[PDB]
This record gives sequence, structure tokens and C-alpha cells, in this order.
Amino acid sequence: AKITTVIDIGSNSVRLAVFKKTSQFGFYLLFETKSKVRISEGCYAFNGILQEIPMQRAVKALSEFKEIALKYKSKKILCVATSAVRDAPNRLEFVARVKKACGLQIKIIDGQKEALYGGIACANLLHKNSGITIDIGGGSTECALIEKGKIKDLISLDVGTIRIKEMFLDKDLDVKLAKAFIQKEVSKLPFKHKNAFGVGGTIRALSKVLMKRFDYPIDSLHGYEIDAHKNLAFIEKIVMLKEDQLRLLGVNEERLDSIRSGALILSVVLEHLKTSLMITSGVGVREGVFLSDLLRNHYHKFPPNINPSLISLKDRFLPHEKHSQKVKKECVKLFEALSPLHKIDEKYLFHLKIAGELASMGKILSVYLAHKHSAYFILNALSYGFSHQDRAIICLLAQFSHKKIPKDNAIAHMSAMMPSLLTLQWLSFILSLAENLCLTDSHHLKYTLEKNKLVIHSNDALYLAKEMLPKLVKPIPLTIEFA
Amino acid sequence: AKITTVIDIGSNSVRLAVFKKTSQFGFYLLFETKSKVRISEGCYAFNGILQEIPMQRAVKALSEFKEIALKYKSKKILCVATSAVRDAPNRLEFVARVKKACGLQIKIIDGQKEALYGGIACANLLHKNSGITIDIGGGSTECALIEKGKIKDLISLDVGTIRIKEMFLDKDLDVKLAKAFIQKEVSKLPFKHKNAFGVGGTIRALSKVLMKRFDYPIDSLHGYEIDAHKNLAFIEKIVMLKEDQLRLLGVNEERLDSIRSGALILSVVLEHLKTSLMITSGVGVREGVFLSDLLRNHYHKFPPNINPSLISLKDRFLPHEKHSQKVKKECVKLFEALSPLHKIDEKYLFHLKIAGELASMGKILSVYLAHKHSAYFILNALSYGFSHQDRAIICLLAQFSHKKIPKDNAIAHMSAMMPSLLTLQWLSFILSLAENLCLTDSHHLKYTLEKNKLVIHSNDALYLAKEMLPKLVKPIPLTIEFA
Ligand SMILES: Nc1nc2c(ncn2[C@@H]2O[C@H](COP(=O)(O)OP(=O)(O)OP(O)(O)=S)[C@@H](O)[C@H]2O)c(=O)[nH]1
Ligand SMILES: Nc1nc2c(ncn2[C@@H]2O[C@H](COP(=O)(O)OP(=O)(O)OP(O)(O)=S)[C@@H](O)[C@H]2O)c(=O)[nH]1
Ligand SMILES: [Cl-]
Ligand SMILES: [Cl-]
Ligand SMILES: [Cl-]
Ligand SMILES: [K+]
Ligand SMILES: [K+]
Ligand SMILES: [Mg+2]
Ligand SMILES: [Mg+2]
Ligand SMILES: [Mg+2]
Ligand SMILES: [Mg+2]
Repeated sequence: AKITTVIDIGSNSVRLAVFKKTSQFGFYLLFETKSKVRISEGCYAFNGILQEIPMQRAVKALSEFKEIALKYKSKKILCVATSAVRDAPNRLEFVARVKKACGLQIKIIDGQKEALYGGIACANLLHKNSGITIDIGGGSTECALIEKGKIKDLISLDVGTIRIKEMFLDKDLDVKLAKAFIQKEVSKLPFKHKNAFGVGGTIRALSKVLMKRFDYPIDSLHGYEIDAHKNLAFIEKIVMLKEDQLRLLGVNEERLDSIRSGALILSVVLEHLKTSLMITSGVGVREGVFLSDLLRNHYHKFPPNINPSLISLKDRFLPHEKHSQKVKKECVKLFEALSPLHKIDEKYLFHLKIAGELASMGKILSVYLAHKHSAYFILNALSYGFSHQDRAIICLLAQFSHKKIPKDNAIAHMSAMMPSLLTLQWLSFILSLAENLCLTDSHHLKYTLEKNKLVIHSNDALYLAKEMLPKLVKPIPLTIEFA
Repeated sequence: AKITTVIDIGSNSVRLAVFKKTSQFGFYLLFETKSKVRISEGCYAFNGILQEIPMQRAVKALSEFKEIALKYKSKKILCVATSAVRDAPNRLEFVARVKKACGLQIKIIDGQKEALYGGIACANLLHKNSGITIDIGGGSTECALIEKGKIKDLISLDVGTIRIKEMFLDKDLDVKLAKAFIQKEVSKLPFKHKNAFGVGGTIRALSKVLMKRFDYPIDSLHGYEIDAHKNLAFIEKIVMLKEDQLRLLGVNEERLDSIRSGALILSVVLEHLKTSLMITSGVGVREGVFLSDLLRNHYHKFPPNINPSLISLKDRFLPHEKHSQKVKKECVKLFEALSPLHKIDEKYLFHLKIAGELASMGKILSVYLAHKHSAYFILNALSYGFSHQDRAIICLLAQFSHKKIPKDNAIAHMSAMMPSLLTLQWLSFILSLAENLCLTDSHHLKYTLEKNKLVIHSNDALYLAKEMLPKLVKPIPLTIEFA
């Protein structure tokens, strides 16, 4: 199927995502949305029986999600339902009402399969290979243990934002009683890990709060890294704030009434898992469902050196992809030839290579200021499998090809672990020279270094590359000569 | 063909552009560059005989231009040569040298054909119907009188930057004698007009100086508007400035030694033509050659309401047109139904409709912050046939969909002729509401207004559009009801 829709019927949000497959492993999100259906509303006092008005909302929302699926030409529609529906004594009647109302067939999935879908999404689309997912939803919480990219254990707990809200916080029961109820279940998690992968609306909402509080310069939550020890006190503080204080923190209206129980659950989980770093995930069940299919014949794992963001970016914006292979190759040779001078950690060849592949991507928008467009593309869409640092470096290399990187760059100082200006200027200068040298179909280039003299060996005239040489911004005083 | 390279052998710059046809009328630039070949160097003192080292440069640049054309898989290569080559007693040996060196067939064109090509580009790719082109090159200056989109007269004058530089300025001849010489040729221009279309490197260079001088917020040469009366004195001053003063003004190193001649010629032309408004053209001879082929069967003119930037942007990023056509339709209806309240000039329906078509273009990059990506695409690539004002308005409409436009927005204050903030907030709100209503293919919507009450008439549940109603930002107090 070229276009596939996933519908994730949660206990609070119902989510929709439309995926377009661009190659064997390349894909991107054509459309996504979520609706605050809260099918679980009022069910927890009636033995999980889904109530009439909430069921009516679900049907109406699901009908429009189906319309959206067909509006985008989906060849397949996969619909899964989690905690509130699987717990519900009348679950089979709701499934039947939905089928009769719109022809959608719902597959109730158990907690372990829900944990797996979140694990699959995070194991493949984040930048850490090992860790534990935390998928806090309105009705349940899933944790999947991931080790070097493979799922090793799945657990689902019957604690969720709306469950806690209706059983405890709505009744003005002391928050201590809710914490105990949560801890009693969180005790059952049989594993610990320095890394956690934060999944779901509570955690993404909390991540937006933290980004705003610390004036974070990158506006995308997929991959945002949270120091769990530093921030656990604030997370616990959120549990007891009132609605207007949450508003001042930036929480949107629709999320005000569930975020505090959600924050309580997250705090108990993080304490138990001994998490030190939580990475915010922009993906979860709906993406994992799609990947279960995409990767069904590949053991639910992208092959080594297969990155779906990189690949889909090239399918969308660079389908004649040999030029960029040459620039990458020359960037490698240049980096080796100059290593006596720059002595930069070869870990940064990773970023240089990718900037080599992507630096002319923005010409599909305009050939004027093309590198500025490439940088924009890279910063906003090179997401799966890249840290924010990885993205910022690659972005800067492309953005400042043939230019001086400012001292005052927000992205460059995004973190104290970022590479130095000089290192960034070196890699950008290398990218620039490689680009100049690959302008034509010049072949068999060789670089030698003697003192501060770079010599470019070629039997080609390289007339245009020689003409452009003075427009390079060198990282240090260095002479470039053509032999 | 699909991919077409054009090479324009000027007397100073030699330019290359690779065009990609995406549809019957859609196209965009795959690649472009220019090389300071200056084939005319030293020819003016030897009756126009092209000199040996300049010809060698040309052969070396043109052989690599051919390589670039083939690298991009050009099916057709169109190569024309202008003043210095057409004037040269040895023109036929240079042409044959180039043919033997790389198989490029140079077609020497006379001054009228040169004026025609610039005219075709400007008549089609600029936003004014009538005016006179001013194409100052190294050897000659062309003017094409355009009226209502149609070429009515062509003249070529033997004044250019390198000609004047070598005949007068290089010899420390009083600038007065050079002006007198130019005035004698400009005298032959038999027409006048309030509008001028600026073509070539001199005028683009001057436009960049002016954009920097005035802290202009849109970094885009194409379409930039220059008050010729207010700036003529500054243009004339440029003629008397030193290299380093030109550097301080931002002039590129390669442009320093020709811009003063070019400014002298331009000031004389603007005075004679009575120009009050000059529009900087990002296109010229090379685009005119491509268009004369593209439009060979359409009398060198796009059909009414055919805009190649709009179309090509949709070809590249929106190969599915029916969604965006629905949003535009609702934007028109909403506009008309709300006009008792907003009372906005109907001239702005033009921008609203195009924002309706393009507002979700950016989702091809990311579905998160998609409207921000769309605005970026529009501001940087919606160029042919649009003023900077048109581009800015359309950009802002998409950018601030479902948001409040800040009071201090740089683009919004780009010029005093911009629409008011309130008008802009109105248009954005209409777009936002249209977008909500077209989420699903809600068919046959109708609108009525009573006082400040908008009533939406539908047979649809419009469940999701209602769920989103509170996130619209209204321009004035307004009640929205569904019947
Ligand atoms: N699952 C997931 N949600 C995200 C991600 N990034 C943002 N969100 C959330 O998704 C919702 C939509 O954000 P966003 O897409 O930026 O606005 P929008 O309503 O679709 O309007 P737009 O994108 O056309 S500008 C917000 O609630 C945001 O907090 C992500 O990477 N993954
Ligand atoms: N003919 C034409 N030239 C332009 C236009 N805009 C800018 N230029 C000129 O073309 C040259 C390159 O512009 P530009 O493409 O932004 O830099 P670049 O060297 O190619 O580097 P990049 O685009 O990969 S970031 C400069 O001489 C600039 O003034 C335009 O619209 N038309
Ligand atoms: Cl979310
Ligand atoms: Cl130019
Ligand atoms: Cl030009
Ligand atoms: K969950
Ligand atoms: K000219
Ligand atoms: Mg869930
Ligand atoms: Mg460019
Ligand atoms: Mg010319
Ligand atoms: Mg979005």
C-alpha cells in the first residue's frame, strides 16, 4: 500500500495519521491530527462501561477520520483501540456501533501489544538504541524495554490520566491516595534504565512547557532531551498547580484538565525506573502500527545504516541523487587530507557526510539562497534517528557554506556539548570546497597537504572551481593551490 | 523538452540556467550561475576584435557550462551571444573554436533580438503590464517597450559597462565626456514611460545596494521596487565613488570594476525615459530564450490567469489539487458573505485565493508547524508575476492561520502601501475558517450574515470543525453559528 492510515483510539485522544511510503523504507507523514473524544469519560465509576454521550462523540469523530483517510486515497485503514475500550464490558457493542455507523472495523489490542507498538516506534525512530518507553495515556501506561534496538520486555499498567482524575482528583481525595494507587502498579515494572522514551500527550505537553521555560531555540519536540533528575521537582510541582498557572506555563486549553494526573504518573514512573535522561518522542502507537507493517519482513527494525528520515527527504526532494554522492565522497577525502591541521574528532564525519548529501536539497524551492533553504529543510524535517545536536550541526554546515558562522548563533550554542565554532567553520569550509570541486563532472581528484598548503590534484581544468576559490571562507590562514 | 539549458554569452558575464518543465506551463530553475568571462576585455581599442586571453577564458567556461548541462540531463541546449561577439570582426572564428572545443553551437543574435528576449522575460515574469526594459550589459543596452503585456518596440544602444570603462573611465577621461557620449546614444530612445524593468548585473547590483541601505526585510531581488526620482541622485553618486566605498555599500568583489560605468549609463537612461518606478527583474535574456521555446505556440505569452510560479510550486509540492481548490472556493464565499462586516477592497481576494491554494503546501516538509513551512515556501519561491507586497500578504495569511498577527511584524510593515493589520487579520481568519470547514469534504456549504453573526449552513455534522472553533482568532467580535 502506497498510502496507509492508522487510527489509534485512545481513552482520551483519538489520533489519526496518514503515512505515504516513498520507497522500500522511505516514508513520511501526509497528515495527522487528534481529537479530544475522551471515550472513557465517566466510565471508571461504572466498571469501565463506556457511556452513551462519549460513545456518540467517538462515532462522530471516527466517521470524519475515515473521511480524511479516503480524502488522501488510503489503500489501507488500520484502527486499534486501547485501555478504555479493551476494559469495557460493552466493548463489543461499541465496536459494532462503529462498524454500522461507518464501516470501520476496530481491533481491540491488549496492553502488551500496545506497549509493543510504542516500543517499535521508539526503537526505530529515536536517536538512542537502548532505554524504556513511557507511554502514559488516558487509561493505561505502557513501558517497553529496548536494548540495542530490540524489544526485550513489555509491561502495561492500569494507570492513566483520566482514570486517576475521575477516581481521585475529581473527588478532591488527597493526592497522596492517588500517588499510592499509582505506585502500587508502578512497583510492578521489572526493569530500570538510564534512558526513557517519553510517549503521549502528557509527556509532549510537559516537554513544550520545559522548552518554553528554558528558552529552547529548536521548536520541535521529537528528540527533545530532558534531564530527569534536574526536572523531577518541577514535574511534581505541576501536579498541584491550578488551571490558571498551567495556562501561564503555556498548556493549551484542551490539555489543562488532564495534565496534572499525567504529571503525577510520570513522576512516579521516573522515580522507579531511575531514569536520568528522558527523550521526548514525537511518535507512538499510531507510528508503531504502521511500522509493524512496513517492517513486518525485517523483524520490526530498519536495517543498519537505513534511516527513514534521510531516505524520505531524498525521495521527496532529491530523486536524482548522484551529484550529492560525489560531494559526500569529496568531503571525506578532504577531511582526511586536512586532518593534520584540524584534528577534529572523526565522529563529526557523520554530520559532514550527511550535510554533503543534503546541502543542495533546498534548490527544489529556489536556486537563489539554496543553502539557506537546505538548512531550513534540515532543521525542520531531519527528525527520525537524529538528536537535536545532530540536526543543528548538519543544519549549520549547509546554512553557512561559503560563509562565516556568526559568534552569536542560537543554534550553534544550542548546548554546551555542541562542537566549537572553529570545528563548525572547518566542516563548513570543507563542504564548500567539495561542492565547488563537484560542480562539473571532474573525476579522480586527489588532495595532499604540505604545511598549511592544500594541493588539489586533477587533470581537469577546474576553471569554474578556480574562479570561485576566493569566495571560500577559510577556517584558518591556509593556502589552496591547484597542481 | 523536459530539461533545457540556456547559455547567454554576454560581453562581461556569461550566464547559464537549467530549466525543468513540470507541466504545460509550469517550470523552475534547476541550476544557475554566471562566470566573469569578460570576452570583450580589451576589444574596444582594436575595433571590437576579440582578444586571445578573453577567448580562451570563454572556451574554458563554455566547455564546463556544457558539462553542467549534461550533468543535469538537458535534452536541449540553447546558446546565444550578444554585443561583444556580434560586433567582433573575428566572431566566426571564435564561434568555430567553441564548436570544436565542446560542440556548443553559438547563435549570434542582433541587438533587436537581444531586446526581444529580455522583453519576453519581463512581459511574462514581472508583475506590471506596461513599462520599458533596461538591460545594461558589458557591451550594449536594450530597451523593449511593453504595453499591456505586449512588446511594441525594441531598441539596442551600443553603450555598456566594459565599453564605457575601456573608452573613457580607464583613461582617466573626465566623466563628463563619458556622459556626453552616452547621452548621444540614449537620445535614440523614442519612447517614455513611468515604469522601467531593470535587467542585468549592473541593476541587480544597484538593487542590492539599495536593499541593504534601507534595511529592506525581503531578501529577494526579483520584483524589488525602486523610486527612480528619489534615488536618481544616489545612482549618479555611485559613478563617483571609490572601490572601497563600493565595498562598504556591499558590492561583490567581482562587480566592483564595472558598476560605476553601469550606474552612469542607468542614470542617463532613467532621466531620458522619465522613469518614476523601476522594478528589478531577476530574469533576462536567458529566461527569455527559454520562454520563447516554452511558449513558441502561444505567441510568447502565458494564457490569461496562467502563472508559472504558482503552477510550478503546485507541481513540485502539491500534485493533488482538489483539496486546495476547495479551500480557495470557501475563502471566496466566506469573503463575500462577511463583506458587510470587513468592507475590505476586493483587490485582496486575489491574495486570499492564492493563500487558500497554498496554505498547506508546507506539509510536504513536515505536518508539524506546516503553516510556518508554507509561509517560508511562499516568501522565498512565489516570485514570477508577484510584487513583494503580493508575496508578503500571501505569506502572512498562511503563516498566521489560527493565530494573531503581531503588531511589530517586519513583513507586515514592509511598505506603507501594505494592507492594515486588521485587514490582514481578517484575511487570515477567513482562511483559517475555510481550512476548518474543508478538513473533510464537507460539500455545499452556504453562509449568511446578520449583524455580527455568521451562520454556516450545512447538511454535515461538521464534528471536527466545531471542536476546533475556539482556536480561531477572530478579527473583531463575531458569533459563529451552525444551522
Ligand atoms: N505526536 C506528535 N505530536 C506533535 C509533534 N510535534 C508537535 N506535536 C503536537 O501536535 C499538535 C499539532 O501541532 P502542529 O502540527 O504544530 O499545529 P497544527 O494544528 O496541525 O497546525 P499546522 O501544523 O498546520 S501550523 C500539537 O498539539 C503539538 O503539540 C510530534 O513530533 N509528534
Ligand atoms: N539573475 C538573477 N540573479 C540573482 C537573483 N537573485 C540573486 N542573484 C545573484 O546570483 C548570485 C547568486 O545568488 P545565490 O544563489 O543566492 O548565491 P549562491 O552563490 O548560488 O549560493 P547558494 O544559492 O547555493 S546559498 C549573486 O550574484 C546574486 O546577486 C535573481 O533573481 N536573478
Ligand atoms: Cl500530543
Ligand atoms: Cl546578476
Ligand atoms: Cl540577466
Ligand atoms: K498508554
Ligand atoms: K545588454
Ligand atoms: Mg494511547
Ligand atoms: Mg544559488
Ligand atoms: Mg546581456
Ligand atoms: Mg500539523
